[PDB]
Amino acid sequence: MIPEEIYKILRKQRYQIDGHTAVKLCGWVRKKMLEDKNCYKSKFYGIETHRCIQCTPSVIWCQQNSQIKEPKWEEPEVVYEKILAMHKRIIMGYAGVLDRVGEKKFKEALEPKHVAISLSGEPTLYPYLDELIKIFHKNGFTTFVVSNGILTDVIEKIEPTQLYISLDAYDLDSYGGKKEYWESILNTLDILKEKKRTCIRTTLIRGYNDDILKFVELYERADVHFIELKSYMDMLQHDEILKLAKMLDENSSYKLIDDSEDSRVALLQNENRKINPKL
Repeated sequence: MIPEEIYKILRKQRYQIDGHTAVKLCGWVRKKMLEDKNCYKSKFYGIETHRCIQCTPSVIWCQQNSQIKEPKWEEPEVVYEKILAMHKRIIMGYAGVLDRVGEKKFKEALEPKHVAISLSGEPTLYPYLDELIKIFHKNGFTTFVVSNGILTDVIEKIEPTQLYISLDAYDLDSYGGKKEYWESILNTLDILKEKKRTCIRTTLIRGYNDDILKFVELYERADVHFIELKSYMDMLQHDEILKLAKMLDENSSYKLIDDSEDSRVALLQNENRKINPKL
């Protein structure tokens, strides 16, 4: 169901695939199992690294960024089982190091508690996203979803534990891309303040996104809970990420509260809608 050329690029990325769905074990998972080390997910939000699933219901289908037409989306309950089963397979690999990992951590990994729907493509294109999220919630999972915000309608209804909107551009022109899309993204932004828990993530790149203060108008407009400034990976270095985070902090309502060198990412918090980043 996927061009053998794209596939070999995904497998090379350690992607597990099944139909229009994919899952990948966060590179930080081994570090947790063996070295007992935690990732920025554990640092920013209190999520158990080894009990987190990274996935996506739409592997290679996304509007912005493509000649491949959308597939026959499978029902939510089947997407759910495919994700859990694919994650299980990777975690099965740790069976051979049980004497290193320990039965406690292995058992905990065989029973994930969090799921990040941010692996690849645009999650909202999957028509049964909302039901899928509700299913994960029904089974004890907290949910994090990342979206380009183009499909305002789908966002307004989904109720994940945390919703992310990736906003790598600050205006019509800076946005390839089509202006109609950006017209949809703005509406979405205007509704975000209504949701339980939001965050805008921006991946900056030299001479491309650096002018951080350019986002302030939108960041203030969106009026979200958190801002995540991340180094795309000439790629910005942590200190450059921290400095930029400082400028933002001194020119908006969002204040710097955390960061993670290992992942080159800074977390800012809406001074007006302060919620604990810890789940």
